[PDB]
Amino acid sequence: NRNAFTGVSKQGLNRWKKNTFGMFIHWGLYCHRDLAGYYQGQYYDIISEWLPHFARIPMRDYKEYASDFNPSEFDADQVTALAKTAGMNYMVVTAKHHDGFAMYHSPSHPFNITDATPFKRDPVAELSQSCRHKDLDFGLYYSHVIDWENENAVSKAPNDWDFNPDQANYQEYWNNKCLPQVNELLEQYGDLCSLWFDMGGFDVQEEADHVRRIGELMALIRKKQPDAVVNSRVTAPECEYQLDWDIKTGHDNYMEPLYIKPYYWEGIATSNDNWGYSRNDNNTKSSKDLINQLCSVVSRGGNFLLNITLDHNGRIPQSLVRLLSEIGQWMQVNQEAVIDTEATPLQTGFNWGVVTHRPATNKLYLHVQRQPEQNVICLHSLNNRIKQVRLLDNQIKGHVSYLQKTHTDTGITASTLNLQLGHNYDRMPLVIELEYDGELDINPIVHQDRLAKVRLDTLNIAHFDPEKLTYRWTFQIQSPGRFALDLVSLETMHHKDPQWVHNGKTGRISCGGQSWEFELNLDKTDTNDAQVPWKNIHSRLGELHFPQAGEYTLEFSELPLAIDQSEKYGQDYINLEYLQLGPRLA
Repeated sequence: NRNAFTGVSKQGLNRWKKNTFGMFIHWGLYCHRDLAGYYQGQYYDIISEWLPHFARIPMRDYKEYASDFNPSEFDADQVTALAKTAGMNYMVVTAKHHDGFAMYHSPSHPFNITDATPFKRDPVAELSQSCRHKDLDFGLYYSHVIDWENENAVSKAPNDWDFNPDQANYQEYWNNKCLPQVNELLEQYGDLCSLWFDMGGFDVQEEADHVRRIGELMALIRKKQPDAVVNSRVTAPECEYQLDWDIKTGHDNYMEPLYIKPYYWEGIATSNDNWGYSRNDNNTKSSKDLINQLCSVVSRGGNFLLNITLDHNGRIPQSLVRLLSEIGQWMQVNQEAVIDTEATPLQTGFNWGVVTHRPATNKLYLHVQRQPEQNVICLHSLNNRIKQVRLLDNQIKGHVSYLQKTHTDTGITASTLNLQLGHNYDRMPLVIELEYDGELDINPIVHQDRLAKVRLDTLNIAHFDPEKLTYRWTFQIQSPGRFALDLVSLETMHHKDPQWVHNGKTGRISCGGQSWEFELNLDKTDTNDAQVPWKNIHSRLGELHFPQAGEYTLEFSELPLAIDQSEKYGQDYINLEYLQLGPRLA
């Protein structure tokens, strides 16, 4: 029902689609030399942004930190150059977070970095100016619902240490601080690619009041920044159908199921365990992991935002300069396989990586994230002739050979790529560009591969009914026998303590006239190339007998599987990566 609202301009949405990959910046007073996850010399296990709320810092005391906040080495050109180095095409910056501190010159409010600190500079102005000079699209985040500085801004996370939530008049916060500050953002910094919001569901006012205010907010944004993309976290999921917005937001860090969503969305990741600068955080993610997550999101049809920060001196931490420089060196070679590409059209995933699509030039990009088993990639859904394959990176030593065989009995084309190379997937993934002849022609088949394996995943599923808890795949066996059946499911729970929560759960398999109950056990752990740090857990369910070649149907039942949407914390649904049939000693 997006067509029922004004919406972003066509040219604004097309700019966002082409851009693909962006930077997020969380930076504020919470990055102070004496804060950044510490308070009064004590470490708190909390993201920096939430330390004022977790440690209940009286605002009279919190505001005193502004008096010696001077990030004197801040350099907007250094920040935008690092975004461009990384191969990012847009940046979104926190103008005001939950702490209520404006990281820009706010005429309406004195609690702002230009007026209240010895910095005496507007970093949002400097970044917007640098972005204009370097043709990088520039957007802003504003914490519209949560504000711990304003005595009226009551929410589900109230400042109940300085103020009494019962005495709040939310409309006064809204008229006196929220709307004047949003107007400043819409007027002071030129054309905005994005206006970004979160915690829309933390509004404790009546639904009708929320809907009226968000409607008015959105109308103001379309009027003053008609080309700006807005995310649905501006509200709660149950009010999305009532309100204007352009795109959704995926989980923080946790990878969406392999499923093409019927809406536009960004995935979003941290570069470490925190958002804004956290003094003790030495858990910097690898370039390899974040490239794999970028490619995995674009294979699903999403945009992707990677968050960075700056320390209290206004320096980008060296580990994040190194990280984005390493991503950049990869993007310089491989960006055409990621930026402005479409989601996989193959109607199946693969254990070895993911696929993106450039239909205008008849290209499929195979993102090889781990060594394919025996150096072979098997396709059965591609009907087109392959004109050629090439490594995008001409410094990789070796060659990709391929065969295509059209089986005259089934009409199925078996395409087999043979990787003759010696690449270290631990350092970075590699891209094979496959050019196909004619308009892309795919048949949604699930087929046993060269190594006698069948992958059943969230993309190639035939039928699912979350009410009846039934999940069905139909697939072709070319090599009969007795094969092991494994469920590969994900860890969940918080990124600093990932856990697999499904021990002892019972369900059923039915296939090829065989039917039995299994009990899930943690049989094996493995890295999941698209997730950090959540791992794959393998549970051996049992054995299926395929006495001859032909078509079989397998039904998983009596246990819920997350197919088209997943939860990070709730434990009723099992987050499916895939079910595998294969050689019982592989």
